[PDB]
Parts: sequence; C-alpha cells; structure tokens
Amino acid sequence: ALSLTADQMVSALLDAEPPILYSEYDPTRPFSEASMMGLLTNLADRELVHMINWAKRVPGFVDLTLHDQVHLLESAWLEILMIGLVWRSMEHPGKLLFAPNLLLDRNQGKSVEGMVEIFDMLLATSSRFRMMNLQGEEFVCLKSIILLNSGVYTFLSSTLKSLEEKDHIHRVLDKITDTLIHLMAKAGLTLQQQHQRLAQLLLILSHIRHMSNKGMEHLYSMKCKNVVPSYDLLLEMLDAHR
Amino acid sequence: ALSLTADQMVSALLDAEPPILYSEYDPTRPFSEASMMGLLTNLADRELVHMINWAKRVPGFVDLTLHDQVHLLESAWLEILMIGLVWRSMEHPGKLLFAPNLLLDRNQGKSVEGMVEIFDMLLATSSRFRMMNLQGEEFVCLKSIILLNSGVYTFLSSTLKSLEEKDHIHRVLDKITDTLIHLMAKAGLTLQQQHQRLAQLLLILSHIRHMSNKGMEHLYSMKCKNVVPSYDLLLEMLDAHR
Ligand SMILES: CC(C)CN1[C@H](c2ccc(/C=C/C(=O)O)cc2)c2ccc(O)cc2C[C@H]1C
Ligand SMILES: CC(C)CN1[C@H](c2ccc(/C=C/C(=O)O)cc2)c2ccc(O)cc2C[C@H]1C
Repeated sequence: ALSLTADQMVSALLDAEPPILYSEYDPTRPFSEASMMGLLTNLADRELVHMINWAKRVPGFVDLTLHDQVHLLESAWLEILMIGLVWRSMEHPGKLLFAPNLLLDRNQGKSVEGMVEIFDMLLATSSRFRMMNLQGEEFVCLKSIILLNSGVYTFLSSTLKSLEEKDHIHRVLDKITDTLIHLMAKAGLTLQQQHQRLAQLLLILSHIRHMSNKGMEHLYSMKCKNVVPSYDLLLEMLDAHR
Repeated sequence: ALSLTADQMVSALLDAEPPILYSEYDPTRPFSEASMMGLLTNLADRELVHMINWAKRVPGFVDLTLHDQVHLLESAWLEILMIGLVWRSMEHPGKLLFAPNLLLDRNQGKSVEGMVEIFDMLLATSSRFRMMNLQGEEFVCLKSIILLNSGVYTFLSSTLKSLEEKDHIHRVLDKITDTLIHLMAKAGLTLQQQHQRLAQLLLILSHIRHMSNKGMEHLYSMKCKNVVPSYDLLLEMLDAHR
C-alpha cells in the first residue's frame, strides 16, 4: 500500500467501488403504505455488507488488526453511507438519490420526525459538491480518508501495536493526500489552487462528521436492538475465513 | 481581509488571541465541595464573552451580516472552546488545563456521568497535537477555520445575499489555507510535506467536530435554560452599538 504510485492508488480505489443498490419495495404497489424509515433501514443494511467488502479493498486497511478494522468501520459507517448518498445525488438538484428507484425530496423527509433536518444538511452537501465540481477520482479518495481517519483518534490504547497501527494509518492517509494533489495537478490546477482545493475538500468532511452524529442520535433514540450494527455484527462480517 | 498578505493574516490572528482565564473557586476552600460541572460551566460562560470579541477581530468576519455571524458562532462555539483547551493542555500529558488553577486528569472527569468519555477524546487530541508538534501560528489559523467553516453548510438560504456571504467565507478560508502553507514553507518543509501537514491538520478538525457534538448532547440532556447560549444571547452580545 505504501509502495503504490498515485495512479495505482486511484485505480485500486476505483476498482474497489461498491455497486449502487436498489430499494426493496413493490413498484406496482401504492407508495403511501411503505415505511420510509423501513425502506431506508433495509437499504442501509444491504449497503453495509458491500461496505465491508469495499473496506477490505482499500489499500492498507487489511494490514491493520481485526479489532482496529472493526473500530474504524464502527466509527465511519454512517459517514460513508452519507458521502455515498451525496455523491449519487450531485446531479439531481433538490433530491436525494437513495437508489435509482428511490429519489426523494425534502418534503418526503417530513413523514418522519427529525428527518427533514437531516435531509436538508445532505442536500446542502450535494449542492456544495456541485459548486466545487467534485470528480469521481476525488470522491473515492475522500471516502477512503473517512474510513481511515474517523476512528484513528479514539483507539484509547497505547500498546506498542496500537502505536504502530496509528503510524501506519497516518502513512496511508499521507499517500491519499499525495494522490489527491496528483489528481489536481493533472487537471491543470496551479500549486495555489491545488492546496486551496485540497483544503476545501477536507473541510467538507467535518460537515459529513456532523451529519453522521446527528444521524446516530436519531438512530439511538429509536431504542432498538435491530438498529445500529453492533460491534459483534461488524466483527462477524469482517472476521472472514479463507 | 482578502487583500491581506500571509504575514499580515498571521499577525492579525495572533493579535486577536483571547486571554487564558482562571477558574472561579476559593483556593483556600476544600476541592471536594465545589461542583466540577459548575466550575466548567462558569469558565465556559466567561470564555464565550471573550470569544465574541475575538471573532469580531478575525479578518473577514465583521464583513458578514449579523445573522450570519450569529449562525457561525452558534455552530462553532464549543469546537472553539475545545480546540483552545486542547492547545493549552498540549505540554501537560495526561491532563486537561482548563485554567492555570484547574488542571484535571481523566479520573477527575469520572465525577460526572458521561464526562470521562469526553475527557478521553480531548486528551487524545492533545496527544495528537504533541505528535505533530503543532505551532502557535498554525493553531490560530485552525481556530479561525473552525469559526468560518463549521456553520457555512447550514445557512439553509439561497437569497442573493446568502450566496454572496458563502462566497466571501470560502474566499477568506482560501486565504487562511494560503497562510498555513506559507507558515509551513517558512519552516523549511518540502512541497510534499506541506500538503501532507495541511491535510493532517484539517483532518483533526473532523475529530473536533465530533467531540463538540458529543458535548452538545451532554449539555442538551441537562434540559436547562441556563445551559447552552441561545440565539438571542449570542445576537445580543454580537449586536453591539458604537
Ligand atoms: C437518520 C439517518 C441515519 C438516516 N440515514 C439513512 C439511514 C436509515 C436507517 C439506518 C439504520 C441502519 C440500522 O438500523 O442498522 C441507517 C441510515 C440512510 C440510508 C441509506 C443511505 O445510503 C444513507 C442514509 C443517510 C440518512 C438519510
Ligand atoms: C460536556 C462538555 C460540553 C464539557 N466541556 C466544558 C463545558 C462545560 C459546560 C458548558 C456549558 C456552557 C453553557 O451552559 O452555556 C460548556 C462547556 C468546557 C468548559 C470550558 C472549556 O474551555 C472547554 C470545555 C470542553 C468540555 C470539557
């Protein structure tokens, strides 16, 4: 992973991309009946399985301990769903493309208490992606940065292994930074523009964290064992045999 | 503000720095009695007043509308308190320097339910600042970035004025990015190191957002009118006469 060139990093990440999933509802049946939160939860459930497979294909990620892999995914999974959603929605002003068969506006979010506020923040992020003209190659870099960065400050351990793990994570993040800069330099941007755009992109990740926190508050308020993937479920999914 | 050189931006920010405040408790009296949350709340109350004055001195900030100034401070105030705390604590491993007369360890945080988790995240951030050898000039740049960036995606308005306000904010943020790079180039870092360090610094701001969200959850759970500064209080403090 640390021996990869920028071009090789980009190719690895593009190759790792998960598929765009469809919502599971009967399109011949009335929409009034189906539960929006039910549809959204089922979609998120299925997306998480593909996210596990994607994660294992991000350079450097499988170099980490299983425990640390689980910690990183536990911290990042909702941010990763959200940046994916915002990316898919970028060319659909005023709408969130949850799936190709589930394109929702802010008014449709009003059916669930607290959801319109979340819809609005996500729509504003999609708007920002449009204003910056975010590219696919940049998007995959950002998504990988979220995976590696979101949980790296909360390991709460300074065993020798943990010190080594944190060092490796920051080395991989540095490679992704190099890659973003390389993509921008290729696009013809000046050195000033390169640094400015790097900062603009990384600063949006703070807003994505914020959205995830507001989202997790909503989910935890549901007070449900079938909501939020547990440590054990994530561990089970990541702890694969050969 | 947009005509400022990097050196002039740095000088303005260093000059704008608020003072380090002391905790209000009788040092001749027993510590067992005073309320940790009481002490922390009183400190935060007084720090916020100085934060208002600091904010007005960040280049570009008073160019914005009063409403937008209030929105930005409403979004950022706890992040700003937290980055200040982490900076003050950087050279005190295992401790949080709330004030020069109030240096607390994680065990002291245990007196309040939910506080040790917050103490731990803040201590880990201070640790990271140490690992990176964060400089004072870099710190003031980051704090100003938090002020301008934290609320810029949640204006939820596309009046002509709001479009102009968001454009100006991003122009000022670009200047601060230029300034950070200039500070790093001065320090002798290579172009690769410059971009890498810029990214490392901006990525910590996502963790600071996370901490603020966990903090605001704690404060809102207190269910108290004397906790969390209202829109009106912030408006009153910012809406100064001449
Ligand atoms: C309140 C927010 C968290 C709602 N989010 C849903 C979403 C809905 C339910 C879950 C529940 C998952 C679970 O219970 O395991 C997760 C996300 C969702 C679903 C798929 C997706 O691409 C993105 C998002 C982001 C927001 C809308
Ligand atoms: C649960 C966290 C939010 C606790 N934080 C306190 C803090 C305590 C009380 C308030 C309440 C303010 C209010 O009620 O207006 C704010 C921050 C604090 C105080 C001063 C300061 O430098 C930083 C911090 C950050 C964390 C420890």
